[PDB]
Amino acid sequence: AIRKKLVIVGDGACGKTCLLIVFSKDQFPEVYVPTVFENYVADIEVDGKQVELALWDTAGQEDYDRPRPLSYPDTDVILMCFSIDSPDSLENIPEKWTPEVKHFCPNVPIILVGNKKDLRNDEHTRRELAKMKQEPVKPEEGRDMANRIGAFGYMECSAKTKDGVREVFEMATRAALQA
Ligand SMILES: Nc1nc2c(ncn2[C@@H]2O[C@H](COP(=O)(O)OP(=O)(O)O)[C@@H](O)[C@H]2O)c(=O)[nH]1
Ligand SMILES: [Mg+2]
Repeated sequence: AIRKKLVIVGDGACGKTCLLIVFSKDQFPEVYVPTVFENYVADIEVDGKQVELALWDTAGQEDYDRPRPLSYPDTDVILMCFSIDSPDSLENIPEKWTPEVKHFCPNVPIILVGNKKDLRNDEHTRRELAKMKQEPVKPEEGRDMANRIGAFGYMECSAKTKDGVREVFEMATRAALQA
């Protein structure tokens, strides 16, 4: 297999760990783990190519003992995530994650990923955002942000329902394979 390294970044609680675990293990987790610490290397075939994809989960600022800069060397593709239930997590894409990723991983392809797509039509989510004069992120807003940051693509998924999960990793693998 062709070997590639994937790093996932984005705001705390936007669904990074659950996305990796659903992709890797095909089951939504029952216990809470801030960052996947088991070594996961996933086998995936795309366009008739066998690829081994190392999945590197990342910690928040508060985890000073496991700092994120150590994750960036030799990265082949980035998943840069926000949550569709959190317009705040989208605004951090240009203001925090893109400056960080492009600093440490110049010229590495980025897939922008909108997580928790199942919450777009969730009424608890709608009600809570409405009290803040907010609403769920629209797909067009994600695509616009993908243009702004020079992402290779924009994808939406739900780790909870599995919708779009495989496709995220397939797109990321295709990006990582580009010469
Ligand atoms: N509704 C919904 N909740 C999700 C989804 N993915 C994760 N969550 C929840 O969001 C919270 C944060 O998820 P986690 O993967 O730990 O986020 P991380 O901090 O980015 O690693 C947890 O309560 C998860 O159960 C999803 O696709 N849909
Ligand atoms: Mg996590």
